[PDB]
Amino acid sequence: GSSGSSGEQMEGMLCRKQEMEAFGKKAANRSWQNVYCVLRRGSLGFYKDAKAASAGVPYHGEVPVSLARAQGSVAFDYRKRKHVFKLGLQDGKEYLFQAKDEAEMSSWLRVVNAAIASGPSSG
Repeated sequence: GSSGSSGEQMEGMLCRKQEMEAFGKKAANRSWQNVYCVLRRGSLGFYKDAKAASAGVPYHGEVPVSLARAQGSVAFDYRKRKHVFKLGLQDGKEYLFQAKDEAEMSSWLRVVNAAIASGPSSG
């Protein structure tokens, strides 16, 4: 994106692996786990699955990470997984997600980007 962007929502099963919890800060979990990514209002939420997404049940109670000034790029390095993109927040939070294919992935980015630009609009 760049400017404008009405609102691009996206939610699906992704493998979120919290690597960095902050600038030059190594996360804790750092364990590959199936976390349902739920983008909305310009916020990326994490849930167990679509069953917890429709039930508004948070994976572990983690809130949605604001994509305000966040970066979203492909994971050009991961020599094992496919269709994976690295998401670097502004708070120094870096997460690793694995799409189902080049589509889901590319799309995400297109979405995550449509969210970043737009921003976490509130009222």
